[PDB]
Amino acid sequence: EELKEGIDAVYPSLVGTADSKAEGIKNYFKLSFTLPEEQKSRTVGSEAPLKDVAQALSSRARYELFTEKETANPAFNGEVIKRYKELMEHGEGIADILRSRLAKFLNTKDVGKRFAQGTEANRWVGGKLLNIVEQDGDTFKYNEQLLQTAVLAGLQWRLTATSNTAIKDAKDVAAITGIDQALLPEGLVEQFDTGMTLTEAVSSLAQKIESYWGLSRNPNAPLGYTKGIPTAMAAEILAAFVESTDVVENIVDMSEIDPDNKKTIGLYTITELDSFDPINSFPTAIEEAVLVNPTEKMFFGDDIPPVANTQLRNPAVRNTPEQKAALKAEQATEFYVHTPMVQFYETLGKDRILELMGAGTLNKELLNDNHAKSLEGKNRSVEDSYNQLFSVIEQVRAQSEDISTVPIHYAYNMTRVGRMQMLGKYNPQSAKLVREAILPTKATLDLSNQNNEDFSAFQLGLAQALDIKVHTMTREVMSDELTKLLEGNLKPAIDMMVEFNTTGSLPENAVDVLNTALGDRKSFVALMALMEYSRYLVAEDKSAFVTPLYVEADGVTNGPINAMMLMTGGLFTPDWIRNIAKGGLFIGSPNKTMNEHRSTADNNDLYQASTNALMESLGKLRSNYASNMPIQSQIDSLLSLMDLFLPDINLGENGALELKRGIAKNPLTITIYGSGARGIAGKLVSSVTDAIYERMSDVLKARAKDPNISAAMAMFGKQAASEAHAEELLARFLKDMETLTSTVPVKRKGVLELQSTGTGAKGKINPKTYTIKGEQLKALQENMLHFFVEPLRNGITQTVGESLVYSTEQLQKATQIQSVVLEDMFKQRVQEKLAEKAKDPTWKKGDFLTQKELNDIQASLNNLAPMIETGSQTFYIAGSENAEVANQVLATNLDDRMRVPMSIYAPAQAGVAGIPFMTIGTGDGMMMQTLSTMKGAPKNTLKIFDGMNIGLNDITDASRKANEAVYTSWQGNPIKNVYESYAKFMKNVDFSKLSPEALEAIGKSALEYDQRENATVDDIANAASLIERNLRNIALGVDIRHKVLDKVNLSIDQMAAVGAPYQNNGKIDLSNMTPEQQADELNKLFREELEARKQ
DNA sequence: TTCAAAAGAAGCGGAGCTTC
Ligand SMILES: Nc1ncnc2c1ncn2[C@@H]1O[C@H](COP(=O)(O)OP(=O)(O)OP(=O)(O)O)[C@@H](O)[C@H]1O
Ligand SMILES: Nc1nc2c(ncn2[C@@H]2O[C@H](COP(=O)(O)O)[C@@H](O)[C@H]2O)c(=O)[nH]1
Ligand SMILES: [Mn+2]
Repeated sequence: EELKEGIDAVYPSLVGTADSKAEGIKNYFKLSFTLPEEQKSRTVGSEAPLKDVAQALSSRARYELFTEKETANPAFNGEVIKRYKELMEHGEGIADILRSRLAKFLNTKDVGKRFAQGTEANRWVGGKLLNIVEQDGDTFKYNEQLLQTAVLAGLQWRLTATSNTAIKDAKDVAAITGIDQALLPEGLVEQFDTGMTLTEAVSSLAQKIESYWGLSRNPNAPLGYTKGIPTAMAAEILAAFVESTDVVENIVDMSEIDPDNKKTIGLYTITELDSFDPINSFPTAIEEAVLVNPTEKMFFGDDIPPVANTQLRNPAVRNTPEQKAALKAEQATEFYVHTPMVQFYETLGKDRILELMGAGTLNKELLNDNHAKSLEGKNRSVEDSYNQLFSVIEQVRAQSEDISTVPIHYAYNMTRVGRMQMLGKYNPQSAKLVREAILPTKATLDLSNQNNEDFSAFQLGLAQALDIKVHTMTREVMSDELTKLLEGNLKPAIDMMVEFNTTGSLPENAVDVLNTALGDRKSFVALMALMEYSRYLVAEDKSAFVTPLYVEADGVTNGPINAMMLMTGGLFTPDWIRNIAKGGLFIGSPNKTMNEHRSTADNNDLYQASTNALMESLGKLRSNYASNMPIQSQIDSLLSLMDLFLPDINLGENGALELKRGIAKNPLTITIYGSGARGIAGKLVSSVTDAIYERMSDVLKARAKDPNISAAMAMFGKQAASEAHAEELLARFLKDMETLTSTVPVKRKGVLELQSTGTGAKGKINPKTYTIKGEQLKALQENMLHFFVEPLRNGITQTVGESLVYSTEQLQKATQIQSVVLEDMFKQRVQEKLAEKAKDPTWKKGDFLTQKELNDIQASLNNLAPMIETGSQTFYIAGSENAEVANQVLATNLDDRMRVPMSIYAPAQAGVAGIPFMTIGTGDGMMMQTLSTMKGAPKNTLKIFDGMNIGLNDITDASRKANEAVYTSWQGNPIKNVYESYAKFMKNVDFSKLSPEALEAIGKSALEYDQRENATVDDIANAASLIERNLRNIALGVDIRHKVLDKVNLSIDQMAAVGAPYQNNGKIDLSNMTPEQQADELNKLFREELEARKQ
């Protein structure tokens, strides 16, 4: 009773009765929220939040008094105080818009009159705001406190929401648009990454509002109100922001992008503030004034970020103690601004940075339409990073007179896949530009003698930054290769940088000088290398040179190598020994490093190996069609087209074929992760078409630079030698484009057959509008699929081992079958509860369930083991937030628009997520977590998932630690973890309770194509338990293998570059043995251990 | 079916069907 009259004392005048059993209008705000035991917001109880916070922001003394802090962020100075005054006057405008919209809503259809007479309009999807209004004569009005507090949240969101949005990729955009990932138009992905979908905008806004309101949710109130009221408020504020043009609304019609698509999708983009807006230097004053414990803030000095209790976006999953330990260690790391890079960026200027690293200024008529769009996105990324870096520099600059001495901490959270992600869009972990300006790495080096170990480390850092592949050569050979570069092509750039570090000035041709010197070595870290080398050259005391230059220990083909180590489940084979050595697991070779392996044993990494297996598979495919001239010719054209535009494919003088590890990298990785072959083909084609769209701009350009130039010279001039030599390239291009768009291979009964499309490419090429579209894209894709990708996937399987493929399949099926049941049972338990609600007069459709009831249902699924536990990590593969559960609107704005679907945290099908969740999680995820918490964990590093940036003083020990952490993670057994969960699932699952939809879903994973169609519950059941048996056997094999491997002498250098491998001190010596010998010895050990258990 | 976050709009009526 105390909580009822407690919230009622604060909001005495709201309309209705705070009793769900009441007869007249019930107030669902007071029914839904309670006062927190401990204060969360400083506006609770305030009668005019906007006036009170404006007052608070009016001066440093008033701010300090309001927040009850003795000192305030020094970035809150005069200039910024003035901007916040203006922003506060704008909050008055948004408030005034909101009040008018309510008035309009109350008047239309006489909703107001009707509400007054007892019509329960405060329960409509569009009338939930009626729960925070107050009677005012013959009409109603907002409660001023709730409204003004909501607006303050509107203001903060407006200020920083953009810099916290998720990055969207082709996959997301496809889902959003309902358009096939492979067939997405150019820059359509870019268009969507720039904007926020309705859902995306309202949910972040609503979160902020509910947070500033500073109340607590009633565990016994219907979600329709606890989520609904704050969301109805956010929807209104977003609408107000559109009227005021702080937010631009764009309704994107798919019908034009694709005739059959009926979706029209809203995109919301927040208007940009000027880059030189004072508010950028301290964009969180409001958050920090309103919230007792602010989330949005920078962390300077010994202001350490708190440690997150739950997995990122999986509130059902608690961060394990080991994970929380790792998060604490990373958040404890101090970052410092490298002043010379900041000065270099400033001196170059945003515009020359774009010209150097972006796409420069765009001549939208020397550019192919599609090329133009890809370049715009490029500039966007660089421009945003630039602006975000200098907003941070501004705030740091105020904290003291020397910005290089201000320690900066970053918040981290653990993701669904066990990775420690730095919060924020633009930070050192996620933005290369920021990465070179704000570093945790620092070292005092003795570079007075080029024969020092310190100088050798300096060299390694420089070479790696300059795109020398340092893990493929010894330190000594690296040295010589660096020297040749510094004295050769780079010297002009170096000299310019020397001058910059003397006078602070750059020449007007600086971009030209850099661009020419670096060539394809150009990058932000390369700029750091030039900067740091030059600083060294002008250094006064070379004996104590201070630099944040780093060396990154980076995993060699990490994911695939981890999968092979973690999930290969049978006896040892010689191929496995040789292949895994490509990833740094060396057997019987004490102290062997990746540098040595690559320069003396095997110059081919896992990607090159799969590329070599692709060539064999291609050759095999050719023989099977050696007499079929049309197919031979089809293949030749696909290879010819790729050759023309991709660097990783070369076709020799005599038709010889040569492939670089490049093409195999992505396909190898994602294939293991469950990617279809079709998805891969679309990617390859997209990379071809992109190179093509570009060459078209090379035409438009070189053609306006000389209206005399021939088509063949305007397109293949740069790539050819003579004139008629370019005429045959133009002849190939055209031949290839027509044959690959007019004819496609289809696989009928095991054999490939060419079919006509009737949609072949015909017409004179117009370099500006030229665009491979729809049916022509699909055709290129079909050819890419069968003549390239399928051979590649055969090569991939041959490389990583059919045994790994088998493990990942069982893993995939198990986790999938489990997610289907979890999803289905959860929906059914929900439908059952909603059926009970129809018996309830107090309840109304739209109210949905209480958090309590959802907690009950989520808890009833516990005996199906939704979580996978490793002992230091927890994975919840099925976990998601989806609209399919409630299948209804949560709220709309007051114009009956902006209809937000009611989204619920609930399990959903995993598809193939099981593989990468477990592989990334127990692989690199576990290594990094281990690296953070292990005895003598390296300090002052930046961890980027599968690579670690290390200061030049500690490269050797940190590197060995990294490799030890790799070994530690290779003690894992993800299949065993999955098994332990699936086994419990199988003990409790009732397949008969499943919807026929769930049943077919399961049958797809569990049963062969044939046995499906019309199999019984019992057929599924029996099949689902076979998978469990397979899992148990794999898990046993993995466990045996790891124990056996531990008995043997191993040198592990998976985190390569520095050449500091981890030795495991196996007692059994396998040196001076061929892989064949080794595999036999290991297999003996395997059998004997297999017996230790059998008895 | 790669993973790391989801995600149509809007008239009429007061939910949820419907048409674009
Ligand atoms: N597109 C992707 N999809 C899924 N996982 C990815 C993707 N890109 C990277 N990863 C994961 O992150 C890891 C690190 O990727 P990285 O860019 O370092 O390449 P890599 O696979 O380590 O090979 P290398 O480092 O030799 O180029 C990968 O091994 C993989 O597990
Ligand atoms: N799981 C996953 N990781 C990625 C993906 N792209 C990049 N990464 C991770 O981020 C790293 C790239 O870092 P950067 O390219 O910013 O230097 C990769 O080494 C990898 O660990 C991706 O698409 N999926
Ligand atoms: Mn790597």
